[PDB]
Amino acid sequence: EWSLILVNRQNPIPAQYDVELEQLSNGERIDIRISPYLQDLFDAARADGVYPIVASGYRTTEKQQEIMDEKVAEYKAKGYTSAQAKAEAETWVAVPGTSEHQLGLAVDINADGIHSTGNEVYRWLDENSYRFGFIRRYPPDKTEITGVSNEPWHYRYVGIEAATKIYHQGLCLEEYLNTEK
Ligand SMILES: [Zn+2]
Repeated sequence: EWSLILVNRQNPIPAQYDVELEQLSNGERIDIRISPYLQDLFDAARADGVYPIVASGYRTTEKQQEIMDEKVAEYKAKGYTSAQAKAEAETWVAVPGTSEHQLGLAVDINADGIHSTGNEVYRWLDENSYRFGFIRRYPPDKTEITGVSNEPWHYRYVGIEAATKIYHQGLCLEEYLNTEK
């Protein structure tokens, strides 16, 4: 199924992967197929007094490289050699071609700041996102399977059916897909 595509360090985005993008009010772009589900999610959060924003949706190859390089630089400044910094940065930011952001199926969701804090939004997403087809992609108890640190902002659309099962069983996407055989 299209919404269950696996992208990670071992599963690059296919060459010639087509995505039709829609622009949100803030200029971030998403796969048009997830648009109503993301809108429903945001509508529900706001009905609960929780006010999120899409900090980052779709990214081009060059954008992903720039974000990765900026993370490498942050490590270099904290006392890592370039090689150490690259390896450490990858636990947060994927090498170009291996980010879900390049699918259009992932959004980094933050708080608006003024009505909600980060932790309020992250908590609401953790407890509710699956009802709209999104999963907390990189949970803190699955870093040894996903290869990614706790990123409570990063939500991936898989569809309501899969998201609900993933949530109830406490899985990451890799486990879910493996268990489907
Ligand atoms: Zn992200």
